[PDB]
Formats: sequence, C-alpha cells, structure tokens
Amino acid sequence: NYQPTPEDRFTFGLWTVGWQGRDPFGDATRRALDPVESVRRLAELGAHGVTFHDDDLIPFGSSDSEREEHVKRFRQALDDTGMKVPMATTNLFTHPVFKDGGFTANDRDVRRYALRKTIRNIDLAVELGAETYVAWGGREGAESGGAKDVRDALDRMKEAFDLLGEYVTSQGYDIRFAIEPKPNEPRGDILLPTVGHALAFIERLERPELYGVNPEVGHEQMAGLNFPHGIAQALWAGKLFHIDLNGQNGIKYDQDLRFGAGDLRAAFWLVDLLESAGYSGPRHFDFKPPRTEDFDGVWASAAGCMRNYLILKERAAAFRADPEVQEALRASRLDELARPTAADGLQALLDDRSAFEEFDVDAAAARGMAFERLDQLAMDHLLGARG
Amino acid sequence: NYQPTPEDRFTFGLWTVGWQGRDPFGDATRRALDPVESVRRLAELGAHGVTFHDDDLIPFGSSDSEREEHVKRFRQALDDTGMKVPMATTNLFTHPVFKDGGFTANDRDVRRYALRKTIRNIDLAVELGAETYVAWGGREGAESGGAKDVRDALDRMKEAFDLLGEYVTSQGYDIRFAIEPKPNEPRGDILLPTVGHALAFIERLERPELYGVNPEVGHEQMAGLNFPHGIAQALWAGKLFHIDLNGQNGIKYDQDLRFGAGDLRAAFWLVDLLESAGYSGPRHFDFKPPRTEDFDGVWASAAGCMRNYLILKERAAAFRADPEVQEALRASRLDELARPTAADGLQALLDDRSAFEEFDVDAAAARGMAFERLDQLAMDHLLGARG
Amino acid sequence: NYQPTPEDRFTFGLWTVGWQGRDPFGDATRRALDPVESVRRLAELGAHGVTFHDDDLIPFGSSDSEREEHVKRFRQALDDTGMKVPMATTNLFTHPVFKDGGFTANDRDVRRYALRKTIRNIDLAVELGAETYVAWGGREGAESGGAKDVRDALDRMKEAFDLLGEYVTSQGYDIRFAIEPKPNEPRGDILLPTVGHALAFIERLERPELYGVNPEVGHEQMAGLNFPHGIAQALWAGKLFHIDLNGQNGIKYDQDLRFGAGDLRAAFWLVDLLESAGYSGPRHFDFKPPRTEDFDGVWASAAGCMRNYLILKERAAAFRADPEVQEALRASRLDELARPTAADGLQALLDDRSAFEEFDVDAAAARGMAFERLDQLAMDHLLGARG
Amino acid sequence: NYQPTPEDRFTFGLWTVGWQGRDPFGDATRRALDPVESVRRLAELGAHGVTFHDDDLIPFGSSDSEREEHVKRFRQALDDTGMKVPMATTNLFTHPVFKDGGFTANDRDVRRYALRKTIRNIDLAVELGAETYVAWGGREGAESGGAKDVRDALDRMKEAFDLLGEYVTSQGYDIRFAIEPKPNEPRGDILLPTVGHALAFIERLERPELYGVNPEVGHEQMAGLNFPHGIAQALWAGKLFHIDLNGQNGIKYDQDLRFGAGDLRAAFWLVDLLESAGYSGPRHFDFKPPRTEDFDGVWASAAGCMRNYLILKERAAAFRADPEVQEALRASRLDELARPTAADGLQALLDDRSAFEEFDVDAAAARGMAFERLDQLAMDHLLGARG
Ligand SMILES: OC[C@H]1O[C@H](O)[C@H](O)[C@@H](O)[C@@H]1O
Ligand SMILES: OC[C@H]1O[C@H](O)[C@H](O)[C@@H](O)[C@@H]1O
Ligand SMILES: OC[C@H]1O[C@H](O)[C@H](O)[C@@H](O)[C@@H]1O
Ligand SMILES: OC[C@H]1O[C@H](O)[C@H](O)[C@@H](O)[C@@H]1O
Ligand SMILES: OC[C@H]1O[C@H](O)[C@H](O)[C@@H](O)[C@@H]1O
Ligand SMILES: OC[C@H]1O[C@H](O)[C@H](O)[C@@H](O)[C@@H]1O
Ligand SMILES: OC[C@H]1O[C@H](O)[C@H](O)[C@@H](O)[C@@H]1O
Ligand SMILES: OC[C@H]1O[C@H](O)[C@H](O)[C@@H](O)[C@@H]1O
Ligand SMILES: OC[C@H]1O[C@](O)(CO)[C@@H](O)[C@@H]1O
Ligand SMILES: OC[C@H]1O[C@](O)(CO)[C@@H](O)[C@@H]1O
Ligand SMILES: OC[C@H]1O[C@](O)(CO)[C@@H](O)[C@@H]1O
Ligand SMILES: OC[C@H]1O[C@](O)(CO)[C@@H](O)[C@@H]1O
Ligand SMILES: OC[C@H]1O[C@](O)(CO)[C@@H](O)[C@@H]1O
Ligand SMILES: OC[C@H]1O[C@](O)(CO)[C@@H](O)[C@@H]1O
Ligand SMILES: OC[C@H]1O[C@](O)(CO)[C@@H](O)[C@@H]1O
Ligand SMILES: OC[C@H]1O[C@](O)(CO)[C@@H](O)[C@@H]1O
Ligand SMILES: [Mn+2]
Ligand SMILES: [Mn+2]
Ligand SMILES: [Mn+2]
Ligand SMILES: [Mn+2]
Ligand SMILES: [Mn+2]
Ligand SMILES: [Mn+2]
Ligand SMILES: [Mn+2]
Ligand SMILES: [Mn+2]
Ligand SMILES: [Mn+2]
Ligand SMILES: [Mn+2]
Ligand SMILES: [Mn+2]
Ligand SMILES: [Mn+2]
Ligand SMILES: [Mn+2]
Ligand SMILES: [Mn+2]
Ligand SMILES: [Mn+2]
Ligand SMILES: [Mn+2]
Ligand SMILES: [Mn+2]
Ligand SMILES: [Mn+2]
Ligand SMILES: [Mn+2]
Ligand SMILES: [Mn+2]
Ligand SMILES: [Mn+2]
Ligand SMILES: [Mn+2]
Repeated sequence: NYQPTPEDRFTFGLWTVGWQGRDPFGDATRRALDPVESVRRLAELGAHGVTFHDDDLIPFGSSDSEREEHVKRFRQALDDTGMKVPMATTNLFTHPVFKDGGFTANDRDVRRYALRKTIRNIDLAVELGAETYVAWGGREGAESGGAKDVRDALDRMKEAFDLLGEYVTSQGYDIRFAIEPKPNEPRGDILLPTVGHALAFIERLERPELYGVNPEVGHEQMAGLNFPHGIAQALWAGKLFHIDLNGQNGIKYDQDLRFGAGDLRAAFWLVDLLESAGYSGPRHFDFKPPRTEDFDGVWASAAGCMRNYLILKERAAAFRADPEVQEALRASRLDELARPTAADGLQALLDDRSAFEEFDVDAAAARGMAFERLDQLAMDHLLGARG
Repeated sequence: NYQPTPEDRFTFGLWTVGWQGRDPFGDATRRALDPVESVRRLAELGAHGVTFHDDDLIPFGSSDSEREEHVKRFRQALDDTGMKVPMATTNLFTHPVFKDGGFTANDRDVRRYALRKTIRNIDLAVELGAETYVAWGGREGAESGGAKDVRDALDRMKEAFDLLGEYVTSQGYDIRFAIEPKPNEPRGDILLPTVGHALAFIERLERPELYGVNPEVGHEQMAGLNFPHGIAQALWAGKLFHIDLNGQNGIKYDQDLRFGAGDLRAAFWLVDLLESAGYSGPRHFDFKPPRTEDFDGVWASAAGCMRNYLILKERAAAFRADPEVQEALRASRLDELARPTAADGLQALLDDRSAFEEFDVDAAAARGMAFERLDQLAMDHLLGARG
Repeated sequence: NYQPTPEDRFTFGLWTVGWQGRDPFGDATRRALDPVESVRRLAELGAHGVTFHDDDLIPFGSSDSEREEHVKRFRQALDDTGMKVPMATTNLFTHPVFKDGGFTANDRDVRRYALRKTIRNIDLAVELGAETYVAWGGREGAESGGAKDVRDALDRMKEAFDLLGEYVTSQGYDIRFAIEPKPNEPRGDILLPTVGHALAFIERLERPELYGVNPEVGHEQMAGLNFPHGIAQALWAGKLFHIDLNGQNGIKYDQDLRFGAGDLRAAFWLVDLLESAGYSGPRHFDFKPPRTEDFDGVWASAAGCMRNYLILKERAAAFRADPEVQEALRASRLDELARPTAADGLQALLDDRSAFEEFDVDAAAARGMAFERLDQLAMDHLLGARG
Repeated sequence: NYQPTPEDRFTFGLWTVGWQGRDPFGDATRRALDPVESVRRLAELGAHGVTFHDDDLIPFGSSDSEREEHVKRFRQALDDTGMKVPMATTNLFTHPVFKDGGFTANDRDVRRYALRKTIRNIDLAVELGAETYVAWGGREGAESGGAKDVRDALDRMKEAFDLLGEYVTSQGYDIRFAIEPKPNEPRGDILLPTVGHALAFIERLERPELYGVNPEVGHEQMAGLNFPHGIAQALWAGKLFHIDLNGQNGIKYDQDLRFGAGDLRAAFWLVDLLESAGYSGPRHFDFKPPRTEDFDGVWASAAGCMRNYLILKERAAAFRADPEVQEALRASRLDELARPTAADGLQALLDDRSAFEEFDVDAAAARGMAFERLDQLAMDHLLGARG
C-alpha cells in the first residue's frame, strides 16, 4: 500500500538525500553522495525527478571540461532512469563571497557576480528541461539594523529579478522564477521573509507574470504562520509555481524534517488543499535525513516523505467524498462562503434594509458554526477512525 | 526635555487609554472613560489627535438620538482642544454576530451587515476629518482547517474592499483605506497575517491605489518578524498610509505595551527609518495601559509613548550625524547598496568579464563588512554613551 | 467505537464546557451553564468526573447560605450521576484585587487574602473528595522589569505554599498540591513559567513531598517546549500528580483547543508515555469550545476530547505491541539506553581502556541510529496505515 | 569612558572570537585563530580571562606530544597576559560519534567515552585554575518521539553527573559543575531545556551542592522566556555558578550576538539584577562575531560585549540612585513584596478577619500599582534622558 510512482510527481533536491550531516555544532556524519547514485536510488523508490543547485551538480571552481563531464554523467543517469529535472536553482549562500548576500550584497561587484552565476545556471536548467527556476535569498538580510537599508536592498532585489526576466525573455526561454521565502537563518532576518512579502514584491517587478513563489512548509512555520493558508493565498493569486514539502516542529531553526513529520495536521490540510485545487506542479521534498542516520535511514526517510503524502492524500480524498462531511460543510456554511456577498451591487446593498436597519443581529449571533463537529470528522478521517 | 507638541503628530485610539482592563482571565480594573475626558487629557499631554472605532464613540445599539448626543459631546471636546481625528475604523470583532468574521463570515448576511456598518462609519469619519480608514480583520480566519476555505474567503475579502472603494469614489470622499495585519488572536490564524500578505492582497483589488497598510509593531513581532524591515517594504511600495506604535515582548499574545517598551532596539531602528524616510502620517499609539494601573498610570503610560518616540528620534539623529558613523557607513558600503547593480544593462553585464571569469572572488570574500563596529556606534548613540 | 466510559478517568473543569466565549476582543457568545447541567451532560458523555474553581461553583460574594445552596445542588447532581470531583482549585485571577497576583501581589494584604480564599476552598475540596488541589498563578509575574523582584516573589510563593502545607498537615487532609505552569498570559511573564521551574521550586519547599505539577499541553507549547519530554521529567521526579489535556498550535496566546487538535503527533507521544508509565491520575481536559460554537458544538468538542484520547491510546498500544516496532526499538538501541552506563563504578570506568584509549570512535560514529524507520512505523501506526 | 579592566571579570570562550564563520549554509569566512592570539588580543581589550572546550585547545585526535605543545603555548600566553581560566568544558557535540548524545547516547559505549573524555579535561581545567566545569548537553535529545525514552535518558544523565561528582570528590578538586540549558538546536528538542529543568534535575543528583547552572541569555530566549526572571530563580536557589552573556532576537536559531544586541531591555534588567545581587562570578561572553566580519570586526564585537555591560551597569546604578525612582519603588510597594506575608504564622492568619471577612477587596483593587511610571523612569535612565 502507498507505494509511490512517477504519476505522483515526487521530486527531491540532490542536496536533500545528499546532505552529509554538517550542522552549526557538528561535522558530517555521512560521505558525499554521487549525484548519479542519488538519481538511480530515487528512481527505484518511485520518484519522478530531481532538482539541483549549480554547485550540487558541478563542484564550485570546476573547469569547463570537468563541468561538461559532471553534466554528461548526470544526463546519462537521467536517461537510463527516465528521471526528470523540473526545477533548478543557484547556490548564492555557501561561498564566503556571499556572506552579505548575492543580489543584495552591499558590494556591487558581488551583486553582479551573483547575477552572472545565476544566469549561467539558468542556461543549464533550460538544457536539462527545467520549467521552474527557484531563488532562495538565504543570505539577503542582516543581523543589525544599520547594515542593510531594506528599501535599497529591495531596489537591488527588483533590479536583479528584472534583469533575469529580461534575460529569459531575450533568449526565448520557457522557464519561470519561483521565489522561496524564509524568515531568518542563516541571516538574523531574511528579506521577503514570508509568502506574503514575496507575493507583494513580485507585483512591483517589470514582468510580474514570470514570477511566483516556491513556499516551504517549515519556513512559514518558522514565523508561526499557517502554511495551508499561505498556499491558499498563493493559489488565489495564480502564483504557486512550485512547492517544498517537509516538516517542522514550530518556531526554531529550520529542521527540514521528512514530510508528514512536524505538524501532521497542517500536512493533512495542505494535501487536501493541493489536491482540491488541482495543483499540477512537482511535489518536491526539501528535507534532510537527520544526521543520526546512515544511508539506509537516508533512503527510509526519503521513502517516508512520499508515503506520508500518499496516506494523507487518501484521507483527504475520503474526507471530501464522505457525504457526512459534505453535510457538515453545509451545516458550517462553507457553501455560503463561496457565494458573492453583493452581486446585486453597491446601491442595492445600501438599499437593502434587511442588511442593516432590519438585520436581526442577535438571531444571526445565536447560530452555531458547527466547526468542531466538522473538525472532528476531519480528525476521524485523518486517523482512519471513521466509526 | 522631550515634551511632545501637537506638531509631532502623536495620536491615540479611544480604546487605548479607555481600555478598562478586561482580559480573558479577568474583570475590568478601571471604570469606563468618557471620550471627552480622553480627548482633553491627551491634548494636555501634547497629543495631535484621536481615533475611534464606531463602537468606542457610539455604543453598539444606540438610538439615533443617543448617537447624536455622543457625537456632539465628542465634537465639542475636539473643538475645545484642537485635536484632530486623522483615522477611524469599524468594530467588526466584538459583537457575537462577528464570531466567524465580518467581511469573510461564512454567513452571507453577516458579510453584508459588516459592510453596511463599515459604510455608515466611513461617513462619520469623513465628517470628523479622517484621512485614513483602517480595517483590521481580527475575526477573519479560523481555529480549524475545514472551517474556512481561504480562497473563497479572499474572494469575499476582495469583494468587500472593492465595494468600499466604489463607495468612497461614488461619494467623492478623499479618504483612503489601510489594512492592519495581525497573524493570530482572537482567531487561531487570521487572514492576511502580515504586512506582506496585506500588501500582496491589495494589488489584486480593483482600485489598488486607494489601499495601503496600517502595520502594528507588536503584530509583526507576533510572527517573529523584523518590524523595521516590514515598514521599509511598505514604504518601498508607497503603501505606508498609517502606523500603530506600541511594544511587544516576542511571540505571544498581543501585549500592546506602551511604545518604547518591548523590543527597544527595534523601536530605535523604526524611528530612524520613519524620520529618515520623512514619513508624514500620524504617529498613532495602539497600546493598553496595563490593568495593574489606575487612571494616573493610564496617563503616565500614554505620555511615555510620546516621550520614547522623541528620545529615540534624538538618538537616531545623533547617530546619523556622528562623523564616526558616517565613516562607518562608508566602510560598510551602505552607499554602494544604494547604487545600481547594472545600470550598464543586461548585455554589458553579460559581457563584463570582471563580473564573472575575472572576478577575484577570494579578495571580495576576505573584505569584512564592518557591521559590528557600525552597530556598536548605533548602540552607543541609543544609550547616550555618545552625544 | 472509541466510546468513553468512567474507566478512562476523563474529567472536565466546569469552566471548560461552561466558558461563555468572552475573549480579549469579544463578548460572550453562549449563556452561562448551570453546574448541575454540566455534571449531568458530561456524565451522559462518559466522563468520570468534574473539577472546579471556588468561583465557578459559588459566585464570588455569595452569602454563607447561598453558598450552602450552590454546594448542595451540585452534590445532589454528583450523587445522582456518580460523578466525582478529583481536583479543585482557586480563582486567584479574575477579581481586580488580584491584578498584581494573589500569593505574590506586591500588596501584603492581598497576599493574605489570597491564602484565606485558597484555604476556604481547600476545606470544600476535601469535603467533595478531591485528592489534588491545583494552583495556577496566572497573575503572578510582571509586564515590566522593575515591578516585581522575582527573588522576593519566590520567597512569597514559597511562604504561601509552605503555609498551605502546614494547613493541610494540621488538619490531617489527604490532599496534594499540583502547581500548573504557564509561561505568560495574562501577565507578560508568569513566574514558574514551565514544568522545570515548578519542579525546581517545589524542592525548596519545607514539605516537598506534598507538591507536584499539573502540566498543561498548551502551556509548555507556548514556550515551544516538547510536552511529552516535560511529562517524562515530571514522571522521573515522581511529581506528575495531575495533568491538563488540550491542544495548541504553537507559540501564541493560550488556545485551549480540544485534545487531539493542535500538535497531533505530540498528543500521540503523550498518550503513549502516560499509558506506558501507568499514569493513574485523572485525564483532565482543560479546553474551551471555540466561541463559534453553540451548545451542541460545546458537547461535540467535549466528546472529541475523549474520542481522540481513545484513538491515540489504541494506536500507541498497537505501536508498542507490534513486533516489528520492537525490532526497530532494538535496532535504534532503546534497550541499551535503559542499561546503566557504569554499574562497574568509577574506578572500573577509569581503568577500562576500551572506553577511551582503545575506543574506536570512527566505528561507533558510523553506526546509524535507525530513528527514521522507527518514526515512520510510529507514523504508520498513528494513521492506521500499517502495510 | 566604559573601558573594561580585568577587575570587571569579563571572560570569553576561545570558540567565540575563534569562530571561523561556518554555519549550516556556508563555509568559513575567517581563518583559524591561534588561541595565543585570542588570549593576547582579549587581554589588550581589558578581559579577565578565557575558557575552552578540550577540542578548542587540543584538536580532536591529537597525540600526547601535540597536546603538550598546544597547552604549553596556551599556558605561556596566559602567563604573559595575566589572563585567568575560570571555566572549562567538554566538546561532546562536534564529533560524529556524539550524534545521538554523549551522556545520553543510546549506545552505552559512547556514554562511557563521553565520561572519559570529560574526566580527562576536568584534570586539565584544574591544572589551569578553573573553578567551574560546564556541561552543555547539545546532543542530548531527539528529532522524533520514539528515539529517546526520556525517563531512561534522565537516569543516564544522573548517572553521568553523579560519576563526575564522585570523581572530583575522590580527587579533592575544588571545581564545581554547571549545567547550561538550551531548548533545541542542534537536536529537535534538547533534554533539560531551560534553567528550571536543569535546576530540578540537580536536586535529584547524589551530591546536589556540587552542581549549579550556567544559563545563557539567548538560550532562555529561544523558549520565549524572561532571562532576568530565570536568573533570579537561579540566584534564589543558590545556583548561579556561571553565566553566558550574549544577544538573541527572539525565538529562532541560536544567534549568539554580542552582549547588548538583541533584547536590550532584558540586558538592562539582567545587569541590574547581577549587580544588585552582588554576583561575583565571571561575566562570560558566549557570542559569535557575525560571519560578515573580518578579524578587525571580531575585536570590535568582543569589545562591544564588555562596553555594553559597563554602560548598562552605569545606567542601572543611576536608575537605582534616582530619588524619583526610590519614591516610585515605594509607590509600587516593592518594599512590601520583600516582607513576609504572614510571619504572624498560620493560626494568626486564619484568625485575622482583616485578611478575609473584613478585607475591603474593592479598595485594594482600586489602588493602582504605578508600574508604568516606574518603568518609564527605568527607560529614561537606560536611554540617558535622565543622568
Ligand atoms: O558554541 C558553538 C561553537 O563551539 C565549538 O567550537 C564548535 O566546534 C563550533 O563549530 C560551534 O558552532
Ligand atoms: O532554493 C533551493 C534551496 O536552497 C537551500 O538548500 C535551502 O536551505 C532551501 O530551503 C531551498 O529550498
Ligand atoms: O532608502 C530610501 C531611499 O532609497 C530608496 O530605495 C529610493 O530609491 C529613494 O528615493 C529613497 O529616498
Ligand atoms: O480594538 C483595537 C483593535 O482595532 C484597531 O483597528 C486596532 O489597530 C487593532 O490592533 C485592535 O485590536
Ligand atoms: O484593540 C483592542 C480593544 O479594542 C476595542 O475597544 C474592544 O472593545 C476591546 O475590548 C479590545 O480588546
Ligand atoms: O488551575 C485551574 C485553571 O485555572 C484557569 O482556568 C486557567 O486558565 C487554567 O489553565 C487552569 O488549568
Ligand atoms: O531580592 C534579593 C533579596 O531578597 C531575597 O529574596 C533574599 O531573602 C535576600 O537576602 C536578598 O538579598
Ligand atoms: O560550542 C559552544 C558550545 O559549548 C559551550 O559550553 C556553550 O556555552 C554553548 O552555548 C555552545 O554552543
Ligand atoms: O542544526 C540542526 C540541523 O539538523 C537539521 O534539522 C537536519 O536534521 C538541519 O536542518 C539543521 O541545520
Ligand atoms: O475571568 C474569566 C475566566 O473565568 C474562568 O471560568 C475561571 O473560572 C476562566 O477560563 C476564564 O478565562
Ligand atoms: O433615543 C432613544 C434612546 O434613548 C434612551 O432612552 C436613553 O436612556 C434609550 O434607552 C433609548 O433607546
Ligand atoms: O496589558 C494589556 C494586554 O494584557 C492582556 O490583558 C493579557 O491577556 C491583553 O489582552 C492586553 O493586550
Ligand atoms: O482570544 C482567543 C480566545 O479563544 C480561545 O482560544 C478559545 O477558542 C481562548 O483560549 C482565547 O482567550
Ligand atoms: O553549505 C552547505 C549547504 O549545501 C547545500 O547542499 C546546498 O546545495 C545545503 O543544504 C547545505 O546547507
Ligand atoms: O606526536 C605525534 C604527532 O605529531 C605529528 O607528527 C605532527 O605532524 C602528528 O601527525 C603525529 O601523530
Ligand atoms: O553569527 C553567528 C550565528 O549565525 C549562524 O551562523 C546562522 O546559521 C549561527 O549558527 C551562529 O550562532
Ligand atoms: Mn498511486
Ligand atoms: Mn537561484
Ligand atoms: Mn539609507
Ligand atoms: Mn510538533
Ligand atoms: Mn528549510
Ligand atoms: Mn526549501
Ligand atoms: Mn483583513
Ligand atoms: Mn523583550
Ligand atoms: Mn496589538
Ligand atoms: Mn493595532
Ligand atoms: Mn538608489
Ligand atoms: Mn473503553
Ligand atoms: Mn489554587
Ligand atoms: Mn530588590
Ligand atoms: Mn499546528
Ligand atoms: Mn491553557
Ligand atoms: Mn490549565
Ligand atoms: Mn545537559
Ligand atoms: Mn529583537
Ligand atoms: Mn547560544
Ligand atoms: Mn553558551
Ligand atoms: Mn524579604
């Protein structure tokens, strides 16, 4: 049961299963994985494809010829396995040159370099067939208030994305950008810290249609935000281009637990919303097998990502299909929420005495919402306890 | 020193100093304040003006004759003191009818009622000279995941704000709207939980130019976010129509401490930003004197709000004027951040070898940012260890 | 399925199902419940018993004769239904006199009054057969740093509990005290903010054996702490006298959701630990049906508390009984954790070359912990997805 | 002004200024610092001393001859500067062997190794003149609920500390132990997560008088707790053996900002408490110059730590000396808090009608606490708006 297949569109970053277990207080506990090994093992587990930072696939500082060779080996593995590369991204955070940012470094020469590094890898992404190009500005921010004028930083962020827009437009590429928010870590505060801030920003870009969000479960949870609500907003705006799935236990460092771990109920409501909305993008896992684990545990953790998505999918489908839930949805007036408030228009509203002068506010107030019964059906479904 | 005058544009909600001290675990510790007394006492302390919810000024359910009497008394005290009313707002949260929201209540009739109640108060705000009308959707949200389809709720929110914009335009009113975010409380999760989410939503409205944000110090802090950063993004977008100033000690219930209390450094960096940016709107305090206090403490706390703003203004000004700080700003390349990355344009960037093949990435990486020195000069100035 | 009965030892505060829905931003949405009604309805749902604050059962300020009458009616209901009263507590937080605390009010006359109120209700608790007397110092704390010398406050807290100890000892009562931690709300910071701080404090009391903790799921979660870890510590110390069960979604105001809601996985690990440890005290629900609900929803929410405990119990028992989990526990060396580190003693340890000079650190390092596979079995069990 | 001198007892970890800037998302930005250089540079800035983990001073795996060489060089620099070594500690977290803990690793052999590694360094700490030996159980904990039986882990922790106490007693060493709490990071939840939990644990040890706490400003803040309150509880218990001073901006990853940065008011109230209490231990900074910084910024940040302590000391002293503050303290009844509730004893309290039947609860309730005025005088003093 719950065996994933390519139809489920599960993808993994090379850096996920490849994470060697180095944390701020600890050395690596696992050897480096060859990207080819990761492609084959994930394919065997039922993955649809993989994603990469430039520097995951090609060691920083490789010559043109070594770079060709890294890419060729990886392509070969993709071809043998049928694995795809739906997304790609830039490492603008590891090299010490990026210590104050890539696109919003105070040093202009660094910001230019950030863009050139990005553009080179956009060409590679396109060659590999990537439809989304993720930007995570992990170094864009500050630890102190006078280090970063955030209005200037946003000008430079806009300038950078606008230039990327012009680049992909000039080349005739079908690739869209997805901005991945995170509120802090490894900067004290990161710019565009949440889905909202990234959606807002995108509207000020010269070609806003080329840009969307790549939200991450744990990142919105590091600001204590409701992740399914934020995905709903992104879907309402037409901007959910990609998603990173994982787990997180509240407000703390970014844990990057396998999906289903962390806030299990929020995972449930998330699957429900994505499936209800018909989200057709990759179900991409950005997680890290804990450094406690050997390679067998790495693969178990990867497999558990996909397993939990499928169990949740089944329970959410069973919840939405249950006629008793559908009656509960009516009792709670979810159907009334979907009706326009005033299709009759402003003047009709103002002339409607029953909306104000004759509104019996106490009778409306007395109506229970029936949300707890609804939510207990949802719980019973999640837990497969439908009595 | 630090005596506020009405030119400082300090305003207060009636519900601030008028808070009777009822919290979820306790009864009122103070008697109701007549709004006349609030107006007079705040003017004597050097306030510029007051703001109100409809229900602070006119108790819910008042007859027309009671309404006229409450407004007449309030108008006389405004007259007598010279106090302005720059902002007003609707209470769409207290009354049991609003338990599932106003604009996004699942019941349609409640949504229409919310709109009518709002509209009525827009008229009154205009009569009193308000330039901004705030919306705080405190009840818009959910405790449980099935209770609220967030995409439908956002359709309903957009409808409501669009109708309000249609109303003010049809009436020829100069007033603009400001959305005040809050992440949670009294709902488990509130819709448009942060400055980013509200900013993004506005761009989807029919007349986006009529709508900005009214961010609150404590509310962004309740999501663990950087409030000065949030304000910078609002200013960058042209959307800082109004602000609520107060204090909060991290991620917990909404404390509404006096301005200056809570995160003092963030208060410093906020004042620096507002004053640097030439923000010309009201410096509005949304705070609650703690229920420990009697009426004499109410006034002390309100005076404290204004005094802290002025002390921090002086310290920020001394910081910016210090020749050591200016040299520090240059050593930290804040001036370079303000300049374009690639005003030579995309093709010149792509052709610039110094941006990529010939960029000495180790030399750039080795150059310290000098942020700690800069930040210590800021601390020195804040603490008055430099004048 | 999952029908609760008195054998499950589920209890409810009168104030839980009786909460009228007043929050800091909202009026009551439900009428007051008669305590007799609450006793009968809970009995019908399969509850074992009820708990009370003095002021839930007897309106503050009742005369001796009205007080007798309130108590008599309640006793009658207990007798008809067979409901018990295993715990009782004092309201030292609602009346404005307690605005700076009961036991640690700065005013000495208030602290004395706090003790007299408490002692009167301890006599009533005993008469009703209560074995635990809970203290929740919801008002003990501060909003500002100079208001409360916390060393003095702790002296006064110790003095108060020591006097209560002497009282119950002098009267020959079999009643034990359980201190309920909460980190903040309605004070900015509450004294003894966590299980740890309360356990620590108890060790400085004159008769520490008379005192334990009454931890609450949501309260430890408001400090972002692992609730099952804290219960484990309390059980390790012999101090888990009582427990409050409910749900909470991270770090925010105290939500008091029905149990199972909030952090569902932490609910699972909690049930597992309590059942594994043979906790024999009440399974007491301190929750509040959301103010969205009418009385039918109040009773559904109460019923869902108990239902979720039973589902979780079943899954946790199935997890612990599964031989495949037992092999996984061995693979992860949980059994080795339970063995003494050095029963051979200090000198033997120092003479053991294989523990240091000849310890192959790299071979030990290479061993995977197998925790992810273990945890995925736990997930599969929780979700009833054992494939 | 505010030049530190060695009498101020300011100490620094080698790992503080020596931090090379490697974080989970980035490589080192600074070269390794020779501990000799750290000792010399900190002495010139007016430090009192340094502290170390075994592995900071002697790289993991050093031969005896390398060990002697590293220690000789360090001893000469201590000699040359007059710098003390008041505290030392074990690195039981970096090496992959410690991935599931040292003292509470599930594998027994790892636990024994942790103890032997610790013991060896206790000898060295004593040789260098340390009075305190810190334990920080950074790896003791779990990511998942089944991985760690917390009751068994606490049996193992107690065993370990008891063995260490047996060791120092058998050797006749004057050294005492201090447990440093942290709630999470690098483990999902760490055991003994706060000051309270560590304090409670100590009372269960065989020789509790040998053990206190080494609380860290940022660590308690990572649970959203009040650090000055935590310190007051440690002082009240006689257990504040050592302290780590730094800064943190709320609930997130461990920032380790310089002291003064982060929550400035909490830093003020901490200094007031330490100085009022006559705390005589080291003022130890556990901070990391941000990786943005070069070596000149490293020194600026370290100097900033000491300077902020001294500025805050002066401001707290001026606050306590101000005649208006003294009157404010009396108006707020801080003096009454310091006096007993009922030194007349239980029977006199029970017989005192003024404590109950005849207590005028409305008059007491009406008396304001005047905390806001007091707190504004504190703000004035902190900001230098009063001298
Ligand atoms: O206190 C934290 C720091 O101390 C130790 O030196 C570790 O080796 C370092 O990597 C760690 O992050
Ligand atoms: O953007 C690509 C990825 O970059 C880094 O690995 C991040 O830590 C991550 O969350 C992100 O999803
Ligand atoms: O930081 C604020 C300054 O930089 C901004 O990004 C704007 O371009 C400029 O007009 C403003 O005055
Ligand atoms: O009643 C006060 C409420 O409405 C106002 O618009 C406020 O800014 C919001 O913070 C608050 O709770
Ligand atoms: O901003 C918050 C306050 O504003 C309004 O006056 C409400 O009536 C009050 O109860 C609320 O808590
Ligand atoms: O102590 C009894 C109860 O008192 C109050 O109702 C609290 O808010 C609660 O959590 C506690 O459990
Ligand atoms: O606040 C600190 C003072 O109060 C304490 O609780 C002690 O009893 C006293 O010795 C100390 O000096
Ligand atoms: O390496 C630094 C580590 O060990 C020390 O004992 C520290 O106080 C702790 O905060 C830290 O991470
Ligand atoms: O420091 C703890 C580290 O552990 C992880 O959560 C993976 O288990 C990383 O995301 C993090 O950097
Ligand atoms: O002050 C109102 C309070 O009364 C209670 O019922 C306590 O008996 C609490 O839940 C509620 O918060
Ligand atoms: O103007 C009519 C209103 O005025 C009052 O009489 C004042 O006492 C209200 O009770 C009534 O509805
Ligand atoms: O001191 C004012 C604040 O304190 C509380 O009463 C605590 O529950 C809040 O509701 C309010 O914002
Ligand atoms: O303010 C929100 C209120 O709602 C509750 O969570 C119950 O649904 C209360 O615990 C809280 O006071
Ligand atoms: O700098 C180390 C980093 O390298 C990555 O693999 C990115 O490719 C990240 O997960 C990790 O944190
Ligand atoms: O003292 C022996 C040690 O000294 C070194 O030779 C220094 O280069 C080490 O490699 C060796 O183990
Ligand atoms: O600036 C020092 C701090 O910044 C980080 O590098 C961010 O990941 C932390 O690990 C460290 O405490
Ligand atoms: Mn399938
Ligand atoms: Mn990128
Ligand atoms: Mn600027
Ligand atoms: Mn969790
Ligand atoms: Mn992440
Ligand atoms: Mn991600
Ligand atoms: Mn809103
Ligand atoms: Mn604070
Ligand atoms: Mn607020
Ligand atoms: Mn506000
Ligand atoms: Mn510019
Ligand atoms: Mn049963
Ligand atoms: Mn009590
Ligand atoms: Mn004192
Ligand atoms: Mn949750
Ligand atoms: Mn609670
Ligand atoms: Mn409780
Ligand atoms: Mn420990
Ligand atoms: Mn801060
Ligand atoms: Mn730290
Ligand atoms: Mn530390
Ligand atoms: Mn005393």
